[PDB]
Amino acid sequence: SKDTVGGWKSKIGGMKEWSIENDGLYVADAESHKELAKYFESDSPVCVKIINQASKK
Amino acid sequence: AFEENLYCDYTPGAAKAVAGKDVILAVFNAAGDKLLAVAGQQGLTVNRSKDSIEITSKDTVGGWKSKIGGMKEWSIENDGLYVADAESHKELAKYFESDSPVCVKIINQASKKGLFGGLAIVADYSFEAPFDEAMTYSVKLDGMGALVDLTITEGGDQMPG
Amino acid sequence: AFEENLYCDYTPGAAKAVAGKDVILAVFNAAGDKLLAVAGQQGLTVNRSKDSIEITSKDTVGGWKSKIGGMKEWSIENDGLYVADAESHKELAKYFESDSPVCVKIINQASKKGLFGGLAIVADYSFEAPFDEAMTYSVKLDGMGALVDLTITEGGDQMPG
Amino acid sequence: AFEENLYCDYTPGAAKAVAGKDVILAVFNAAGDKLLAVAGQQGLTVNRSKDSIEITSKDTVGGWKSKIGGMKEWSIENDGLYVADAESHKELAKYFESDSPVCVKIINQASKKGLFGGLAIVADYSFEAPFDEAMTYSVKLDGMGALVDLTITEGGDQMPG
Repeated sequence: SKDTVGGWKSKIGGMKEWSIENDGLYVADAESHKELAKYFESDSPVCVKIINQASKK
Repeated sequence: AFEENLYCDYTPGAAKAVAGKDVILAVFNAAGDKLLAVAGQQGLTVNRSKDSIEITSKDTVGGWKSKIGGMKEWSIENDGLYVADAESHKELAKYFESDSPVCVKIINQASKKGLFGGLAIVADYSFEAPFDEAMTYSVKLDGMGALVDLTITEGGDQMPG
Repeated sequence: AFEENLYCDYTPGAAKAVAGKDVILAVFNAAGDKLLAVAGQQGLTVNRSKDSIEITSKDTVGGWKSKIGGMKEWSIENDGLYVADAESHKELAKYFESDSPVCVKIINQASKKGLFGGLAIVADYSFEAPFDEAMTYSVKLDGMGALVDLTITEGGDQMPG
Repeated sequence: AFEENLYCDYTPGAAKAVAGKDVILAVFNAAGDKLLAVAGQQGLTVNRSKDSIEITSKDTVGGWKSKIGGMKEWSIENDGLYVADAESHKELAKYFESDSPVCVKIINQASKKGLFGGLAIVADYSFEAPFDEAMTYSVKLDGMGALVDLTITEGGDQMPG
């Protein structure tokens, strides 16, 4: 605004959003891909997670 | 160093270059009592830009349009290796989760001098996990206000401890 | 260089090529008494552009649209190695903070001639610090107006020192 | 800044432009001893209009209508970010509620020179609050009688504070 001084604009934080992208080899008979296809067809939300399989965290 | 430095000179007048590994980004914790170096940084970019306002009019002569300075802003992008157990990364996650404007500063480790410092918000915090190499992180912070330049300002030389 | 120079022509007719080592950007300090070159210059580009105004109408014939000249603008981009303790970089930082216009010029340090000069604003002042190589800097200057051409106008041969 | 100002000119003769951020609308508090700038202004326009009375008659020649000047009026519209606890906004709220004239003045804080002054009424005082941006206010003040143009008279150079 016209009240700010110092020559630098003022900003504040806003909303938040997130997304996950994953690419790899496709196995149509895999149960994971079958579940993903069922979720895509039925448009139901999917509970998803990212884990560290080595550090067990 | 001798033979009157006929072939090789040792006089320190400047460095003529600063190694990128000697310039790092440091953050202040929730209370700010400690300075934390971000774990496993590999790259750092500091952007500062100023808007230009065109004031050309029919009174302008010489065939060249007229411009003046305007508002200015800044942002910092830092990428590198990510370890979830690092204290600096935990503080960054805490800052991201709960708004919490953060105080960061760009410093020179070897020269023992601070370069820049200011308040910013964690605009972007992303990770990538390719299967052929290690997991990497990227972070982008936008400036809420003035980015104090410590090179031409006396003071600002605290280091991580 | 003899026997009528049947294979070795040494007659200087024209340079026919100007190496980038000799084209130097320089700026005037706050007082303007001493002009100094920017430390660690590595690359320089100068952009000068004009506008085209369309004046095509139903009167025009031949199937080709009609255009005329317009306004003018210019900018300078310079990238290189950043030395925070250099006087030129300190002056640039002071100009950027204090938003005062800066007098800049492009000269030929080898041919002992000047090329360009004028007033500008520091629209951008950014730095990059990769961990592999030395930390760098990039500066963009936008013209306030006329960028005089010293290659067609006499004078303008002052140089740093 | 030197070389006889061959290319970069620094002679102060005028401004040729005035930044909008340097123009401030301010109001006198209920007591009047303090001049307060309205908090968080972002836009401001001044309207001044004069009516025209047509006096065309059968003895008018030349095939052109004849008019004369008429009455005058003015209005000021301001807009910006709204904070309830701000002193200026509190004063505006009391002025709107009490239904009393407000002493307003428009100044150029860059040159420390007043531009306009007058007595107004708070005709409109509205607020907006979208869920993506910050809450904003817009005020419109109609003119009570004359509006003194401070640019063509002495005095009226009291900055807020």
